[PDB]
Parts: sequence; structure tokens; C-alpha cells
Amino acid sequence: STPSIVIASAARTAVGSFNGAFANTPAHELGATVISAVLERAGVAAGEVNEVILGQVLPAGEGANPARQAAMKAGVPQEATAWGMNQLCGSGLRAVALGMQQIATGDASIIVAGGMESMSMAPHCAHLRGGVKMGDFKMIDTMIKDGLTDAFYGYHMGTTAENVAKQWQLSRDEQDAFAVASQNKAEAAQKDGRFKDEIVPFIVKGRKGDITVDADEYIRHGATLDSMAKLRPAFDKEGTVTAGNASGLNDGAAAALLMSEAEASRRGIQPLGRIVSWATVGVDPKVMGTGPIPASRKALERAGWKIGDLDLVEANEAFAAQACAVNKDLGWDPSIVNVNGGAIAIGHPIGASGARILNTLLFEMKRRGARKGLATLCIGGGMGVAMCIESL
Amino acid sequence: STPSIVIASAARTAVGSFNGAFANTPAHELGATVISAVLERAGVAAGEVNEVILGQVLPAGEGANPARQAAMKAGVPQEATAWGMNQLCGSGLRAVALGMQQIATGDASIIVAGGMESMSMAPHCAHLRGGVKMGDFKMIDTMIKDGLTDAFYGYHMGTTAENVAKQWQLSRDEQDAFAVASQNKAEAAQKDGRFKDEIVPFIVKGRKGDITVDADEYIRHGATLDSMAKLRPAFDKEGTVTAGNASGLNDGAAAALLMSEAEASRRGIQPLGRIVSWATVGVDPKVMGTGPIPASRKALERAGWKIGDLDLVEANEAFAAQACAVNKDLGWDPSIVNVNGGAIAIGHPIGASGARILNTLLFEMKRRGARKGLATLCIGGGMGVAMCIESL
Amino acid sequence: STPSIVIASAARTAVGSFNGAFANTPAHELGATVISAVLERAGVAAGEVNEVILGQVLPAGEGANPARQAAMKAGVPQEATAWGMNQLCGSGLRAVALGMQQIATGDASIIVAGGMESMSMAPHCAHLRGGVKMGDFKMIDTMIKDGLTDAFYGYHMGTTAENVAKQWQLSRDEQDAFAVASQNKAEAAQKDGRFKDEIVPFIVKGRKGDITVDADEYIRHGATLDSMAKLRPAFDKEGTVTAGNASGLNDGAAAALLMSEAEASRRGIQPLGRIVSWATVGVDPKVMGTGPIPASRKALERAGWKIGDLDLVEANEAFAAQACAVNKDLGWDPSIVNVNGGAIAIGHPIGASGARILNTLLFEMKRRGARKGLATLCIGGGMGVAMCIESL
Amino acid sequence: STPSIVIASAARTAVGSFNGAFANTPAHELGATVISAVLERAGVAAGEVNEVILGQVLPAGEGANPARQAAMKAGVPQEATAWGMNQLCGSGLRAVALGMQQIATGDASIIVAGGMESMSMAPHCAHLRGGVKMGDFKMIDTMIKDGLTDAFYGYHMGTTAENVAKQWQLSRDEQDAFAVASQNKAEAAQKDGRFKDEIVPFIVKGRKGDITVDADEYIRHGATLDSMAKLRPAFDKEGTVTAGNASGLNDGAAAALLMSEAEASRRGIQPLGRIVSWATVGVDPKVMGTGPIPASRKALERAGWKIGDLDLVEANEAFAAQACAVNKDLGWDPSIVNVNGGAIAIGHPIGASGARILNTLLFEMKRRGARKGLATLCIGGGMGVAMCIESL
Repeated sequence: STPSIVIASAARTAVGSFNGAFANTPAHELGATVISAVLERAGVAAGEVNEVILGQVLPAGEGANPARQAAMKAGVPQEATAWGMNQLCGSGLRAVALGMQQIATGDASIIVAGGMESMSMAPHCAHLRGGVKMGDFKMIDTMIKDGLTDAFYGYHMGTTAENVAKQWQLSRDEQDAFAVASQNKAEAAQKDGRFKDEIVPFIVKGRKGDITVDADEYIRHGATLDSMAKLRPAFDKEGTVTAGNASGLNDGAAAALLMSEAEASRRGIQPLGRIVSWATVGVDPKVMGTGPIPASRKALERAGWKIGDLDLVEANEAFAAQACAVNKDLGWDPSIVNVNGGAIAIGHPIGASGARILNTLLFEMKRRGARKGLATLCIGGGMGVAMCIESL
Repeated sequence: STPSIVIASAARTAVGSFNGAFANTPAHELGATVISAVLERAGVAAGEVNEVILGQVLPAGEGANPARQAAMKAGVPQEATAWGMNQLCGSGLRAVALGMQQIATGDASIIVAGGMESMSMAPHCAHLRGGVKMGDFKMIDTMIKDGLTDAFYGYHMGTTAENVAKQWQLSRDEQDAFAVASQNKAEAAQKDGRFKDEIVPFIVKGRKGDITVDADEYIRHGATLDSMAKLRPAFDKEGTVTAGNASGLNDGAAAALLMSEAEASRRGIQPLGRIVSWATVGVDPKVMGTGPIPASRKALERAGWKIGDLDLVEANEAFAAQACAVNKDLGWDPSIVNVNGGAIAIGHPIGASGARILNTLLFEMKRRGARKGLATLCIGGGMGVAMCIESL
Repeated sequence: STPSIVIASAARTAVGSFNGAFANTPAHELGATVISAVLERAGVAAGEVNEVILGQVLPAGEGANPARQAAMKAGVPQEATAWGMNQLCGSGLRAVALGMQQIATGDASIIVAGGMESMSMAPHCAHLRGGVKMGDFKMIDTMIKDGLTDAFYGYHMGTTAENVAKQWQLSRDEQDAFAVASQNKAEAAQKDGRFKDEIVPFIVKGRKGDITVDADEYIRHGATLDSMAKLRPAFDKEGTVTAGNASGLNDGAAAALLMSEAEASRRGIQPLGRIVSWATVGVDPKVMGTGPIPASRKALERAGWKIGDLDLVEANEAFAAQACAVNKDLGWDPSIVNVNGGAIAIGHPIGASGARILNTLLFEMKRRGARKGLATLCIGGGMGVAMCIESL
Repeated sequence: STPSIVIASAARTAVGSFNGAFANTPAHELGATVISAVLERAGVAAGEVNEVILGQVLPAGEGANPARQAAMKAGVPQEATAWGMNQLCGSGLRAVALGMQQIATGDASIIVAGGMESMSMAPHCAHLRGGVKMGDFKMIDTMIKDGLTDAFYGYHMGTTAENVAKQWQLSRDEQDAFAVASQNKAEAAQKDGRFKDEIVPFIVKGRKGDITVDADEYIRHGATLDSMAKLRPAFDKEGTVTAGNASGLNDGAAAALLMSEAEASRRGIQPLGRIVSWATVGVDPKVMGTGPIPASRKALERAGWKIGDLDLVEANEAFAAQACAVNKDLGWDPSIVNVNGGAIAIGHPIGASGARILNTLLFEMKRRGARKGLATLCIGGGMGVAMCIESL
């Protein structure tokens, strides 16, 4: 016996548009509906939860330990514990791995892991203690500063996307075609109802009416090639990366309920998947979108799998440029990759995104009867993270 | 196989006073000194590090994933990984448990773990995207909001301290004595040089001069009972908890280099300790200070130890009120607890604290030849974390 | 010598709604349009103007001396002078009076005078020099603080409205019926093109298309009594003053070209009127709304006129409570007061209001053939101002 | 007869250094003390005051109509009226002319007029109603934005001071020599007790000790030429204007009690002087410092005086450059100009300054026995204000 951890249930909120559906909704409120959903979906009571682990990159101003606020809201008992973590864009997936490890070391039985992010609610800030004798000073967008910018060179992540576009010789036309495809695929999945199983509706509490949000709002309908082609390079004036072939700024939460394989068998739960391996690797910050390459490779080696053994893949679409370079290097069949669209369409709620794509993978593996899956993301500052899933 | 992880080496900066020695030093610069130090003290090169894991509660405005910043600054290679975590006051110790689990489950060989915090540099913020159509709005002190306030009932942690004072019938005099004793013990320890081993000096790079910081500046010298007795209660106009019998606002970093016991041996390292067990449990938020009770018990049970087996103990002094209740309920010999003073004197740099007291425990264990230790902290929002360590 | 000052010409921008048509238009820009307008209307060249005087209450962040900025934009030469003034709500009419005095004392020949206000562009502010060691601080809405709040009692102007309402025993129903009557009057005048003459169109300079504003946007079309009677008290909680029976938050500018009666004859100008008298008087800030009573009476005594001699009156509608009280006490025929509706419908761009209503009176006095006219406003901090005008 | 308007009395606070003696004193508190002092020194009851006129450039956040606040706090009754005005740096001397005009037009019997300024209390601000969707923004220093920045070309007043220097060929050694001379003259005078009479003491209400400010604290004692020659230029990096030969940022208030000459004589009051003329003129903004030239020539033509005639002058030293050029062109004897020093030494409380120098002139005229006096100032944006005084 070697530990075997399973994913008993999963869920996500719709991914809200920047200052959209979740514009004034705290990340923990989203996370709390996702916690209640995994619990209800699994047939597990809040009472049984030992720990809640929630990847989250932008918690400034939300109060002490937003993960515990989420667990507490969801009725997870005070006797349980909770914590937040930050491996930037990888966070939501990394948390799942960290969850797995709690069970594997005998420290916990039942874990809810994933991530949550409200980019809309990220505040602007300034260090004012010393005090500003005289003159103007900057109020800093914490979302840009703490979530989207390279810490060591100063530039937007998009600049790394360009570095990757230049290196892999990825034309504007390749990048835009990829973008348009992500949209059209995500539209088709959405229209066919392929996101319903994974999405838990979220009730946005109002003064003048409650609003039920259960549709991914960032997905553009009838996206045209021309709409992409017309855009201006966003980061480099003779660049190639645009706001249309990059993912956006988004809100959401996503999580999974985990237990041992034998525990799921005792409870009669038909799990979404066995966690067969995971990995995280570093790369050059300058080309951070390449992260998935060494991370997926290492994850696969750990499972004893060939790239060609995979039946479905979710590789997060930070930028068309990096998603393209990843697909090229790995060489896996692109028809099995982000089959229901990706982040360019669906969005990128940073700390939740790793769990969001996991949710998409898992519910698509169930529906198509895919045996072996892999989810992976690039990570600002130069890292990768990947996870292998096998169906039971 | 039952993995066995050792702490090969450890270090910490001196603990800075609010807006004092480290007033404009970013937390990751503190962390980077400590990473370098654990490496040099262990005889391990930075190239050998697989992951850096740093608890940090107040990273707003520092830029993306300060743990990575710290790790890169210290010459940890881009191929390694790094991430931050947040379990409030527990974080710096939890990070060490979580680094242990990385090695236990075969994912890493070498981990640097602890925490870092610059409460000084924590900014003021506001959510300003929606705009403010009209009326006044708060610029919120992130330090207080995200670090020191109960997220549910809204009040300062001192209120939970009052709740513990009331419940355990802890007089003002008893709290003040406890406080004065922490000061006196820390001063003794400092003058005799007992912080020297644990502290790595930190160079505050100036303009008109580099200043080396290697002494704990929060410790007040010649602290009198009358100076404690004269203070007004800080949270409850007829309460008992004061600025003097509470910890302060502080800046620091602290860490442990971890590896398997078989690896230390290969390397010929004489480790500071073996991690025999850890535990984290929740309690009622209203009395979060009682955290250490169920976590310490669970940790000892896990280790197979009685309370009486312990030779040394570091229990973090957030508030004299809670430190007293912990010591009462546990009933361990108070002459073995915080033998070189605690956080009322030394300071409480939130995310670094758990690794700070682990540092103090390890180096005193080595000094005096103590076989069995325990580090534990209370955690805001109602938790506790604890770790058992055995000498080799 | 008996001087004799005439208003050669006059014009106002339309009145914009809070965060509306002029949401991003600086005051002096609205001001500059009005300055050139009175010049073009009078057939006097900008280079003939000796001085510009503009009432302005909320000039924070617009830069040095916005009166000099509006004058310069409007093509008044540098050899001239310009200044701003603040008698709060009465500033715009008071400036008109200050200009008359320049000519009377032989210090100037041609003056432009009035007021300008952008309540939209009023910032939030905080005193931040000392620095802020710890704790939240307030970001202060200068529109509320410097414009709508009584300095001596600390409450909103609407509270002084409650006071006057209680003093005069003005029912909610009476206050509301005034409010609907003012809206219906205004909506009638607008449709009928009675505001055309005085309104000079303003061009909102844009990126994605220029826009011409020439219609008062705050007037509610189809104002009903039932819609009024549904609202809640805005200030007091069993009060009588609502948002529907008080004036709004608005932007705009208004001015008048002044010169000696003889000067206008030299130039073939047919003046809108002769300034016969003016007067300002103080009252209790708690009932600041009563201000127009002593002021209007003083003004009438200086003119050597009786109340019944007036053919037309513009008495500013700060609050239906106060407007109703003033009218009740003076006993001037309601049918000659605010004939084209008042501020409850038109809005109340503070610094500009007083020239605003001067414009309305002057042009409607031209139109119907009225010979004697009176303008008056209540003033925050417990003042009144008034002016008497006679047709040539 | 003729409108003959006299200064019955005069008083001024000491001028404070920036963030110094009056660091947390609101302007209106400084103003109230000065209004009370003009009344006492004259022997006039506060209830006899008709209206109060206070220049003031930086009222952001002080609340509704600070001139009204000054007046009420000073004990002037609610019946009186009060308002502020901004002709920037001339505001405080222009206000005296405005009040004179109230009495000359027969609209008022007794006026208190001057200026007030807390440049230390001036806050930082931003326009945030619309909201800041994404990205960094500036919090703006209103002192700078609204007080010392030319709104047209964008630059600090010291650049226009540079423009006058290059134009007038005023060396670094020439301006330095004027600066030292203005400090010695001002220090000498202060030691002699020559500011005593004009100054009313102000009481800084403290918590741990009240403090009596009765000395100009911006004056620097033992001012040498070498410290002045060792300064780096502040505005132009290879320039000629420094912090040392330019005026400073300061706090203070100052005023004059006004009434007709016939009136003074009824009350048995020996006036400080009679206002014989005044004037205000525009100039090229770029070279704003030259304002005092055409304004004094004008003032003198309206008095029907020659420059020679003058027995004493107070020409405001905004900068050493603008000053020397105003001294050079007009050709008035330098010995009678700023005889007790100037604004370089004493300081420059923007909206109060004009009223400040009027005080020095009036009181020094009284002591030394000068019959004819002139005060004058340059004004940002390109204006001059000036006033001719005659002793009885």
C-alpha cells in the first residue's frame, strides 16, 4: 500500500467578467458556495471536513485569512482548519496537490482544496506610514502589481508572451486563429450545456433583487477572426500579443473534495478521478508560459505514462503564444486539448484558475469516458505545475 | 518506510520594531538573507534547493509571489519553485510542516521553509474600481484588517484575549508579571548571547551608510512592573489586556532547511532536530488564544509523548492572557517554557513568528542538550499549530 | 455722480446631472464657454475685458486659480486679471455684485462675472503630510465636506431644511406638491424652448465622438405626485425632506457681461437690465434656508422698491421646505416665482447657481416684458443674498 | 466729500514654518485670532462688523466657507456675512481693496479684510467618482497643484522665476546677495522688536501643553553668504533659483479693520493709514513675477503720485529674481524697500501674504514716521496687485 487519493466531487462558480457579475463579491463568498457544492455533490457533510485549502493571489483588504472565512461561511466547523496559499497562476491546482499530501501523510481524512479570486475587488494601495513630506504619490493597482507583473524585470506577463512568440516564431495569424478557436469551442460547449455539470450557480445578493449567475460571462458569442485581427498589440508596438489572444481579468472559485480511495469506497462514492501524480518545475521568468512543458513531462514520468497515453488535456491558456508553444513542444494531439475551450474564452481568475481547469477536465473525462487526463498551467515568475488524473 | 525528516539548519533575522530597523525593508529581502544563511550553515548550495515555502500574511504591494522573489535573490535557481502560504499567526510553523510533507511524499529532497513579514511595509488600501459615487470612504490599514482583526466579529485580537482573561479569571497583575518576566528573560538571554547562534545579521543598505542589524530591538531593557501597571487597557476600557502584556507589531524572517534524515547522514550534517510530529486544530474564534491547547495535545499524541516527556517548549506569547491559559491547561513546567523570553519582549512578525520561535527552540535545545521539544502558536480566527522535535 | 451699471449680456451652460453629461468636464471649461458667449452675445471683444470674477466653491485639484484658467481658455488676454470667490450657494450672484462695484469705483470698465461648478469633478482628499503610522484614515469627499455640510453643527444642509420645515410646519404633502409643481413648470419651459435663449451649447470634447449638450438633463419628465409621495426621507428618518423635494447635485456655469449704462449706449448694446440694488445678510446656520427673507427685504429697501412692485422673481429652490417658507413669509405672488421651474428640477451646481438663476430671470424678463425683477438664494452657514434688476 | 476709506487697525499671526508651529492648525483658527485682534486694537465690538473677507487659496477639506468659520469663531455674530476669495498670491491684499469698495459703494460700514493660509493642512486628493477601472493613479498634493503650479505651462513658480532671471540677467551671486540681505534685515528687525506691534500671538491648543506662537519662525538667524552659495538650484538642474533665494511654504493669517475716515474720527480712532488708491494688472504668465511693475505704476497714477514720492515700500519677495527685477525697473530706492526684510526670510503664506506685508508697511510707517507707503505683490498665472497708503 502506497497512498491513493481520489477526487470525490468538484465544483466551480461561473467565471465572471472583470467588474461584471461578481464585481462587488468577495472571493470567500464565491469560495463558500463552492465548498457547499462539493460537499452536497459528494454526500459529505460540512461536519466531516478537516481542512480547507484555498489558493488565492489577491486577498488584500478582504480580512484575515479569506480561506477560513469561506470554510466558516460554508458551515465547516470551528474545529477544522483553513489556509490560503500563493503559487500565483498555479495556485488553484497546487492546492489540490497540497490537499492530497495531507491525506497521504495521515494528517487528514477529508480536504476541500482549490482556489478563489476576485480580481474585481482587488484594491489600490500605497505605503503611507513613513508619510509623504511633500508631493504627489502613487496609488498602486494591487491586481497589476501583485498578480500580473513580473517581479524581477517589472513588465506585464504579456512581455513574456512576446518573448515566447519571438522564440517559437509564432505569427499573429497563428495566435489569433487559436484565440478565435478557443472562443468558438467555449461557445459551443456552453450552448450544448457542457458546463452545467461543473458549474454551481452563485446567488449575487442584491438590494433591488437577487441575481442567479450560472453562465460563464466572459465567453464571446460569434467571435470572428476579424475581431481578433483588428486589435492593437497591447504590450509591444510591433508585437503580436493582444488583448484578444490573451486571457482576461476575471472572478471565480473552484474546488475539489478529496479523500482516500478506500474512504470513497466505504462511503459508496463514485469518484471523479484518482490523483496519479503531480509536479511543479521552474523555468526562466522571461519565458514563464513555457512552464507546462517541464511540469507536464515530469508529472507524466511520475505516473509512468507516455504523452500519448493521455485521452484529455487541459492546458491553461494564459496567452495564445504560450499555449501554442506548449502544444508544439509536447506534441500531444491538439484535438484532445481544451476541448470545451480555454481561458482566452472562459477567463483567468488567477488563484482559482488551476482548480477551474481541473473541474473542466474532470467533468469532461466523466462525460466522454476518458480514462487518463492531465491539467497544467504556466506560472508568472517562471514555473509550471501539472497533475495526472485517472478515472476509476 | 515511515519517512523521517530532519531540520538540517535554521536561521532568523533579528526581529525589528514597528517602523524601526526594517521600516522600509521588503519582507523578501529579509527572507533572502535567511535562505542564504540556512544554506551556508548546513553546507548546502543554493543550486540544491528544490522548493522555497514561506508563510506571509501581509504581501500587498510587494509584487508577485514574494517567496519567489526571496528565493531568486538568494541565488536559488530558476528551476526550483517557491510559494507563499497563509495560516495567519501559525504560518511560519505550518510552512515547515508543509516542507516536511514535500519530502515525506517523495516530491522534493531539499526544502527551505519558514516565514517572513514586514508589517512596517504593509500598505493602506481601498477598493476604487467601481468608483465612489459620493460620500467618505476608508483607506484601510491592511496590517490591521488582514493580519490582526477577527474577520467574523470584526474586533481586534486583543478582544479575544479579553475573552480568555475573563474565562480563565486571569488578573491584570498576573498578566503584567508574565509580561515583565518575558522582558527580563529575553534581556538576560540577549546580554548573555543566547540569540547569537540563531540570528543571522541583516544589512540595511542605506544611502548615507549600510547598517548591520543583529540584535532584537523590540526587547525593552530594565522593564519594570510599574511601567506595565500604569498602562490603560487597550481594547476594553475596563479590561485587562494592554499594549505591555500584548505582543507588538514587528518585522522579520526565519526558516529551516529540511531534508531526509538519510540525506543529512550522507552529507555528514549534524542536524538541529528530527520532526517527530505536527498538528493543527481549530477552536472557537472568540477565544483563538486557546489554540495551542488541542494542537499541542494532538501533536504529543501523534508523537507518542506525554506532556511530561518534554524538555523544552516555545509557546508564542501573542497575549499574556492566552499564554497564561495555555500554560495552565497544559500544565507543563513553566520553567521550561520560553526560557529565553517570548514574543511580548521579542516581537510578533506575524507570518515569520512560527519559524522565529522554532529557531529559538532549536538553538536552545542544542545549547542545553534537551532531547524533546515543542513549538506551538495560537492563530487568529480560531486555530492552533504545534510541532514536536527530537534531538539527534 | 450716480454710476448706473448694466448687465450688457448673459449666458449659461445647461445644467448637467451628477456624474452625467459633464461627469469629466472641468469647471473652468464650462466657464470658458460661458465667458466667450457673453462676449459674442454683446458684440464685445475678449481683449476689452478688464477682469473676470467667478464664484466657485469646489476647486480642489483643478489647478491654480480656475477663474484665470477659464478666462485664458476663452481668449481673454493675459494683461487682464481674474479671480475666484466663495460665499457658498450665493457665490454666482455675489460675483455679479462684486463686478458692479469695480466699475462703480472707477477701477474697471468691463467685467465678466458669474459662477462655475463641477460637483462631478470634486475629489476626495486626506491630510497626509504627518504620515499615518497605523490605522485607517478617511478619504474625504470634498463635495460633501466643503459644499453640503454645515461647519458649525456638522450635519448636512438637508438637516437645516428639516429645521425650517418644522419651524414653519411645512407638511410632507406641501413640500412634495411644490416639488412636482417645480418639475412640471421646468419640463414645460424646456419643451417650449424658453431655456434656449440663455443656454449656450457646450461641446463635450471626446475620443469616440464629440457631443453637444444644450438641454437641462436633471429635469424629470412626467413628474407625478405619487412618485414623489413614495420616496423616503434622505437625512432625518421620520423626517419630511426627500431627494425628490430637495435640489440635486449638478454641474454647470453661468455669467454676465457688466458695463456702465453709458458704455453700452456707445456700443449699441441693448442691455438685459440695470442693476439697481443688491444686498447680503446673515442668519442662524441651523435655519440657513430663511436667508432670502432678510436679504430680499434689504435689497428691496436699498432699491427704494416695494415687494408688490416686482414683476418677476427667481428664488433658488435649495429645498422645497425652505423655498415654501420664504414664499410664505414674503407673500410675493407665487405665479411670478420660478416661472420656468426651479432648482429642484433644474439642479443646483453650487457656485454657479446664483448666476444660473440670474440668467433665467433676465431672459424671461426680456421675453414676457417684465420691468422689475428680483433674484435670491439661501446660503449654507446661515446667509442670504439678493439682487434687484430693472429693465431698460 | 469723497469715499475716503481708512485702515482703523491691523494685526497678523506670526508666520509659521511648513509643518511646524501651525502644522495641524486649520486656517480659520488663525483667521479668527486676527479678526479678534483688529477689533480689540481699534476698540470696536464684533457685532459692529458687517462682513469678513478672507483671501484663501487652499481650503480643500477645511469644510464649508472657512471665512465664515473664522468669523463665527472670532465672535462676529451670525447676522454678519463672510466669504473667501482667490487671486492666488495677491488674495490677501486684494481682499483689502474689496472691503474698501464695500464701504466706498455704501453697502457696508465696517469690514474686516485680509488673508489666511494653512499650506501645512492642505491635503492630497484624487478624482475617484468615476472609479479607477485598472492601473496606478496619482494622489495629488493640492498645495502644489492648486497653489504653486502654473496651470497653463504646467510648471512650478520657480521656473517663471528662472525666466525673469535669464531675461533680466540676474546672476546667482546677485540673487544670493538679495536673499542674505532680506534675512539680515528681517532677523535684525525681529531682535529689535519691530514685528511685536503687528503680531497678535496665537495659542496652539495642545494636549500635553498649550503653546504661544508670537515669533516668525521661518526667519533664519546668522544667515551667511556661503551657505546660500553652497545650495543646489531647486527647479532648473543647471539653474539659478534655489530654496534659499526663493520664498518658502508657510502658515499664517493677517487682516485689517476697515471703515470710512469720518467714521474712524467719530469713534476716536487714530488710523494706521488711509487707502488712497489700488490697482491690479495682468502680465505674461511665463514671467508672472513682474506683476508688481504695471500694478504699482497704475496704483501710483491712481493716487496721482510719482515713484519718488514714496517714503516706504513693501514689495513681496516670492523670489529673489522677480524682486530684483521689480526693484530695478521701477527704480525706487532699495533702502526703503522691505526695510524690515521680506518673504524670503519671513515666509509666504500664499492667500495671507498680501495682508501680511500690508501689516509690516502700516506699522513700520507708523514707527519711523513715513507719510506715503506702497505695498505690492506678484501673482501666479500672470498678475500684479498693488495698493497706495497714506498716513494721517
